Amino acid sequence: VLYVGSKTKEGVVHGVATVAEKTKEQVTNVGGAVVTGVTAVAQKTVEGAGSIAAATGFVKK
Amino acid sequence: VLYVGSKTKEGVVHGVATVAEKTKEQVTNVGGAVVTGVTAVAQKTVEGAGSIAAATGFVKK
Amino acid sequence: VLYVGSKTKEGVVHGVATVAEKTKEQVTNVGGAVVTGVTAVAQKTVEGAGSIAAATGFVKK
Amino acid sequence: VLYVGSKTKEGVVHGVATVAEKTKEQVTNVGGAVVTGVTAVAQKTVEGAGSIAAATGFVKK
Amino acid sequence: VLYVGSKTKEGVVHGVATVAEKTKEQVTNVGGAVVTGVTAVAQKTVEGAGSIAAATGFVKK
Amino acid sequence: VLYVGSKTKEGVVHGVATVAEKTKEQVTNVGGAVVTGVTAVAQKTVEGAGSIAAATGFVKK
Ligand SMILES: Cc1cc2nc(/C=C/c3ccc(O)c(Br)c3)sc2cc1N(C)CCOCCF
Ligand SMILES: Cc1cc2nc(/C=C/c3ccc(O)c(Br)c3)sc2cc1N(C)CCOCCF
Repeated sequence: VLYVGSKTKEGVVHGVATVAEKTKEQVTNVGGAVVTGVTAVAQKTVEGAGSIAAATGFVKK
Repeated sequence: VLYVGSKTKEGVVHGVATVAEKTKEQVTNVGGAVVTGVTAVAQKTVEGAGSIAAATGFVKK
Repeated sequence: VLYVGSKTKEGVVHGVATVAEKTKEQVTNVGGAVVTGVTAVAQKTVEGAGSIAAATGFVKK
Repeated sequence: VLYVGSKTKEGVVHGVATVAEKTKEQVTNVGGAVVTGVTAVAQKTVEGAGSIAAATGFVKK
Repeated sequence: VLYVGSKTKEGVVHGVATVAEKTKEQVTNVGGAVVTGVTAVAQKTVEGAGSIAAATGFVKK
Repeated sequence: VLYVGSKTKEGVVHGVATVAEKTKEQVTNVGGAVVTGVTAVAQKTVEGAGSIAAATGFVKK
């Protein structure tokens, strides 16, 4: 019934330096799911599912 | 019934420096889902699902 | 019943520097979904689903 | 007496991403020399001295 | 009397990502030389002295 | 009398990622030389002295 927060950080990404030197990147997808190259991502979810890099193949019935 | 927040950060990305030197990038998708190259992303969701880089193959019935 | 927020940040991206030197980028999609190259994105959602880079293959019935 | 150069690079800076988040920067100089904050600099000198960030105090006689 | 160079690199800086989060930077110089914060610098010198970040106090006589 | 160089690199810096989180940096110089914070520097010198980060106190006579 009383929250007192100072300099609070929830779901934060800071101070990031990345270098990527690639000569050839290739992705070949046939019918499925592919998630590649996710960087510097942050989030906060209240009463819900929280996903960042989720690959689901498929949903058959 | 009483929140007192000072300098609060929820779902934040800051201070990011990225370099990408690629000679050839190629994506070939046939019927599925592909998510590539997601950087410096932030969000906040209240009573809902929160997804950033989600690839779902398909939904068959 | 009483919120007192000072310098609050929710779903924020700041201070970002990116360089991309590519010689050839190619995407070939046949019937599916492709999401490539998402950077410096931020949002906030209240009572709803929040998606940033979501590729869904298809919805069959 | 014969040079054949292809894709030659001399004194080159490329593909650089920098971020600087400072709250207070202060310089106080009394009688001398100060060089601060030099980034992404390139040069080429033929028959001459080549200096980038040189601070000389003074020259007395 | 015959040079054949292909994809030659002399004095080159590439693919660099830097982040600097400082709260307070302060320089106080009284009579001397100060060189601070030199990044991503490249050069080439032929028949000459080559200096990047040189601080000389002073030259008395 | 015959040089044949392919993909030659002399004095090169590449693929560098640095992060510096400092709360307080302070330099106090009285009469001398100070060189601080040199990163990602490259050079090539022919018939000459090559110095990167040189601090000389002073030259008295
Ligand atoms: C959207 C929202 C956001 C939100 N953020 C808060 C405090 C963060 C904090 C509080 C205290 C602290 O000390 C610190 Br640090 C941080 S309360 C709050 C309430 C709400 N709503 C109105 C919910 C309505 O639901 C919609 C129905 F579907
Ligand atoms: C400036 C210069 C630069 C230079 N760079 C060369 C080859 C690099 C290389 C050669 C062969 C290789 O296989 C490779 Br890898 C790399 S020759 C050359 C000659 C000269 N001059 C004209 C000298 C004139 O002097 C001025 C008098 F003060």
